Amino acid sequence: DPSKRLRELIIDFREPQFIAYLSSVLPHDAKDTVANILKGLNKPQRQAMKRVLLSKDYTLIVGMPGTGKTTTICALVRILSACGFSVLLTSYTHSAVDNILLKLAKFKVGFLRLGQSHKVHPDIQKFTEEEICRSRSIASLAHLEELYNSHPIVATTCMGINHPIFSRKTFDFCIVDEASQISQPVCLGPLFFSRRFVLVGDHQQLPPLVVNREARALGMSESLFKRLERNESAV
Amino acid sequence: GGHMEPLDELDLLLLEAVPRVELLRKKADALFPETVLSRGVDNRYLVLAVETSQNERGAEEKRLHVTASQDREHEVLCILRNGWSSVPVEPGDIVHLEGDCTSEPWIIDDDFGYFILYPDMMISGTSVASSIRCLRRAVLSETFRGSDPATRQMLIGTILHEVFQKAISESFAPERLQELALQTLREVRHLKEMYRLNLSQDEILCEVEEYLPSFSKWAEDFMRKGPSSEFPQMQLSLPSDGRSSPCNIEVVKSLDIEESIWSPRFGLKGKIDVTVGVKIHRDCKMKYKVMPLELKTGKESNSIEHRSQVVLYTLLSQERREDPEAGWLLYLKTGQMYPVPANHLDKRELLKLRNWLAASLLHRVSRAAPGEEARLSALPQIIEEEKTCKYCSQIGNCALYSRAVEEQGDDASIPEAMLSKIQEETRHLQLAHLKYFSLWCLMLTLESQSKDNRKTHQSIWLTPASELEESGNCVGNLVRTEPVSRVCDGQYLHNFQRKNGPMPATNLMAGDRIILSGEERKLFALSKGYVKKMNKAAVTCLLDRNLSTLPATTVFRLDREERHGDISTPLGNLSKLMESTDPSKRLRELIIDFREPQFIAYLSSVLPHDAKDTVANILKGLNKPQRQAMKRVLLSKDYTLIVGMPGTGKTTTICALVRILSACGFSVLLTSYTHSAVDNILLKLAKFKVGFLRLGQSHKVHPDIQKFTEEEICRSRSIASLAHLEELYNSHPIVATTCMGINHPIFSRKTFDFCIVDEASQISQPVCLGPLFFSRRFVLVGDHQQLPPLVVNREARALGMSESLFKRLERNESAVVQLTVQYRMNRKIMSLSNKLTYAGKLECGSDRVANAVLALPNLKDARLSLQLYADYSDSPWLAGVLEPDNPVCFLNTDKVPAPEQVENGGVSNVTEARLIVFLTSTFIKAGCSPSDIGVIAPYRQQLRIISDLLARSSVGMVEVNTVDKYQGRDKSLILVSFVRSNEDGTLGELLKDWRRLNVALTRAKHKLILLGSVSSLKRFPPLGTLFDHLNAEQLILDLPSREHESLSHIL
DNA sequence: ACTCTGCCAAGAGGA
Ligand SMILES: Nc1ncnc2c1ncn2[C@@H]1O[C@H](COP(=O)(O)OP(=O)(O)O)[C@@H](O)[C@H]1O
Ligand SMILES: Nc1ncnc2c1ncn2[C@@H]1O[C@H](COP(=O)(O)OP(=O)(O)O)[C@@H](O)[C@H]1O
Ligand code: SF4
Ligand SMILES: [Ca+2]
Ligand SMILES: [Ca+2]
Repeated sequence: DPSKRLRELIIDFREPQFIAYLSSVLPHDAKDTVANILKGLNKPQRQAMKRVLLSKDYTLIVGMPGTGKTTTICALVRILSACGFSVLLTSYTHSAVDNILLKLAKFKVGFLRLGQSHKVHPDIQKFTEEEICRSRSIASLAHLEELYNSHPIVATTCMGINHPIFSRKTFDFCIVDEASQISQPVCLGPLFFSRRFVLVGDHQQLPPLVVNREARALGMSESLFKRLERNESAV
Repeated sequence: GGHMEPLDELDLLLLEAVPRVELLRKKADALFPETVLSRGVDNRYLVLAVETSQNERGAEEKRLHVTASQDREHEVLCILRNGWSSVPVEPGDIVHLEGDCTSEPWIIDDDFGYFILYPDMMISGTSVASSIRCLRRAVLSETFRGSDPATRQMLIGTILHEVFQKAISESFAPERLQELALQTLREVRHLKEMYRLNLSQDEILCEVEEYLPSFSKWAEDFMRKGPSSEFPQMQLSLPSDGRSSPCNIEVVKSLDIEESIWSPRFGLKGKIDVTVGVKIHRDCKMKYKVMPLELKTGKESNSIEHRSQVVLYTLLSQERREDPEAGWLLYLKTGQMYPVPANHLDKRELLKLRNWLAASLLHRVSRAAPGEEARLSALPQIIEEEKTCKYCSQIGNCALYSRAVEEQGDDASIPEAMLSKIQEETRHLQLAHLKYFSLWCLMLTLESQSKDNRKTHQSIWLTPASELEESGNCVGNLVRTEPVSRVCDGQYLHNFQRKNGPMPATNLMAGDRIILSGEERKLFALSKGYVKKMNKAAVTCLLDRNLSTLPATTVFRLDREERHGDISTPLGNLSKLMESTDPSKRLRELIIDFREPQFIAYLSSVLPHDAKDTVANILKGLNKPQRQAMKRVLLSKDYTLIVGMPGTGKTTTICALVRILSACGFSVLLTSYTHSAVDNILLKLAKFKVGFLRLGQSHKVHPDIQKFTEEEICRSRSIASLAHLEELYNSHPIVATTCMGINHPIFSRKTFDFCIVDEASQISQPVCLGPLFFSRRFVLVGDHQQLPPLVVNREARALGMSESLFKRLERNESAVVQLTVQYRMNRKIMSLSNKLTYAGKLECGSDRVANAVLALPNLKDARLSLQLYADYSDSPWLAGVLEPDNPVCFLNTDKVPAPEQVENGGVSNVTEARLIVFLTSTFIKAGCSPSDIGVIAPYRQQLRIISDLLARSSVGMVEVNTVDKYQGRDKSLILVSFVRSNEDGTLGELLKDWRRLNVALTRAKHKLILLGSVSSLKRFPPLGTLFDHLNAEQLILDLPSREHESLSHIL
């Protein structure tokens, strides 16, 4: 069923659904915390949070240059976390994902970072599986599990989808930063592990790089963000 | 009976008397005890005779002789015709007639009347409905109740039922429905099932949402306000007119939600989803009927099963209101609503089918002749229909039961394709496995079917609350005026005052399972629940239903839910043990085939390096046997048996093991049978700042452990999302629950490195199995010299049912570690059980423990105060009793006439009672805190006597209890009234038990006083042996005659 | 021949 649903949304362009706003959209006890986050945001930013909360499928956030992509994703992650959702946070590059995490660290939001620690920002390294294992002498299956379950927010790159965690966990949401720069079948990867998803991108900026002329002629630089953009109601 | 050899035998063996009536009255009693036979609406008739014959027309008919008096005054001839002739009724059965006989050759046939076999067995309508396609499936469903597992479709269904039920009170406006869906999806009860099933929260919300427009279409058609011709036209022909002319159906309102009904008229029970007020419009005219509505999610089938359920609901309704004559089936998927008329033919066939189910559920034990060995009875035959069996969720148990228990003696008869299917299903099992499963099913059934687990609800629906108020278990003349507050739906707090002379004179403690009825017969079995507070003015209960629909005018009655002998958990455990998975195979091999548990030799690398120091610090605190127990566990590949002899610090030892395992990074499932045992370990672990999660209902849990429960954390932290619930379940490697709590969703998703079972030697063996399915290795803590699991049935006990799992595994000596250092008893008290029971193995943990004596600061003064009553100056017995340097003392009552009183199968001794009450006063006056004193007696009846006399002497606060209620506990001073004292020599079986005595002799820290008749008691092997040891050190002191000055003021 | 603690429960669909 998860693959069928993705084929229908991505291949057959089935219209993504959204409900009308109601008091009960967010768990009652989260409402105030979310309000305080929203107040900090500008109107388009708030409108992006709203669209995500109302979605049944996906949301496309167009981050035009200088609009504070990392601020906006950080804020969304805070809202989702306050709501008690689990979140899979991804991008193609290490430093993009790490940029969001630096902000989230400042807000004392917990997350686990997967990946080899030498590829990771120095101030994010202490949050990695690798460093926590070394630092805490993890040497038992139950302690390893404990680490994997310790944060609803799990952060990795798009290519990191072979981690054992993805054989065992699914997420309420996946967020993909830089979705308009990522090769469409690479962008698919995290999407198998979440119910709903959010792509952040800008098709007026650089597309995935495709070196072969014939492949480019066939459509290979159409990012997943771009493909989904005909569904205006998600944008 | 007798086997004849000459012709004289044949002549004299000819019988005929009337004593066959008693043979059946006893038989009826064995399964429906204390059933008062009567005439009228709730008639009860005992069957005396049954004969099949040919009718005036050449066809089969059954005739019965019945009576509605315990007296042999009436014999009524009842005749059962057509289909009714095949009712499997036997002489000795309790029956009820729908239509009590007014005429004297009473006929029940295809056209008129119902015959109800065992009216007091209330069978759920859904079981009856499911028995249509297969009787055997229905019986298997009723017995192995957790073999139809929770599905995704079933969760959807549950949620949608709740949304519809919230909506029909409020509104079906789309925005309100969406609201209700959003809120319902976050309820923990639903989140738990999503977790169980590993589903995504929003996926389930989406599925629920797809249905909402159908909810609105339905309400649009049936609940719109408008012209009566605008409601949907149907044909709905009821016995009430003369009809057969289409009419318009309007649903006015819901009158009720989730209405549960017990029917002692039909032997039925059920839950009506929604009770509706309906207007039936026809030719400008209107009729209003109150009708049952059944909600169904999934396929719109209008099936025989579905329709039959509704028909049964219209029967159930007659117990509350007038016959609705029909009900409604609503398929929520499409909003389609189908009328279900309840014809005589349908009710007839359905109640015939209910009789067969009642019969098959009741006749579980076969007996070759009366007094030969018990066997399990065959289930109803495996059926011919391939299609039915293929889709059947009970196939595992069906094949299992076929192969283990009923396996053909001469004739198979089973369909060949089904026959080889049995083979496929059961081929993984060995002979010993089949035998074990079969033996434990029989013993469990015997124990389940025992007379104490058999009492009926008759007393509630027949005798007024007036009669049982002078008994200890019922209260009547109750009322409510206050608003009904709610904790979470399924819990509703109700306040009940007396509005009359305040009647709390009843035996009913808080946390007691109770059944609320109205005193009006038409308001029987309104709600189950427990009692929270028990004031002298009022009584407050948490009940599953909101009873504000009822007028303030109604008068209520409280009645206790008695032990019906539920065995579904242990049966479930046995079934699970027979499954073809590696974890089950490994348990069969260890438990059934006694495969030797393995252990490695110790090495540096046994524990993770970084844990070694932390573990060392824990070990240093322990004594040598304790350390040795930790070591055995760490070296095991299978299990470990820790023998916790009395006073050896069971809870200290388990706490320490849990710390070691936790430091090592293992996950641990911590269990016992009782709440307070598990809670006792947790109190220690809390002090060591070790984290754990506690499962279970928070009101059953120790006050200082409540904050650690799932329930409190959910409330306290507003958990309202699947991910937050998961987070709570994963937050601690240590999970703590009772043995019966194995149905928690966590066990569908998690496994543990280790399971620890406290009190394993007190737990029924198939109950002890339950947690063991969820861990790789296990640890049982117990002592087979202490009390075994209680088994009330003699035959089951004879078959081996009190062998605990701890005991069974003990032949594997290499797994056994004995805790022998004890911190309870002084050298003299310990010495006693060391001689009687523990073969010298117990040691005092210190000089302080060894040399401790009863602290009596005010002895001189208390001693002097006695002189007012009699001359105790130079009294052999009294000085001996009071002397702290005399820790063990036996008071022989032979010279004081101190006989027993026997009433109702229990035993008392007034004289013994007066003696301990005196002794207890003297000790309190001497400076012993009342909380440091425990009174034990073997017989439950004696305790009542002791309790009363202590109340009378202003000294009620000393604990008075049986041996069983002192398990694992101690007191400074223990006084034992060994009640038995008689001339004629009637011995119980109770005092024959070595373990019972052992537990009595080991509850005392400092002083132990024993009282009874040496000449009566010495006839019991444990006491005889006790007397040999007490004598060898002159510890038996003879009381004088009751006339003597030192006793006369007491006696 | 007398000793008693645990489970929420009838149905949530499947055809
Ligand atoms: N809602 C907002 N209100 C005020 N300032 C904002 C908002 N969103 C973004 N900004 C500003 O715009 C910049 C966004 O860039 P970004 O890459 O998100 O963060 P930074 O560059 O601070 O790491 C920030 O420096 C911040 O000052
Ligand atoms: N290894 C040990 N060293 C010293 N004292 C012990 C040891 N094990 C048990 N004890 C003592 O014996 C008693 C054991 O009883 P237990 O039920 O385990 O704990 P408590 O009664 O303190 O709750 C404790 O009071 C404790 O003082
Ligand atoms: S398998 Fe066939 S026979 Fe066995 S119970 Fe299920 S339906 Fe009845
Ligand atoms: Ca229903
Ligand atoms: Ca149902």
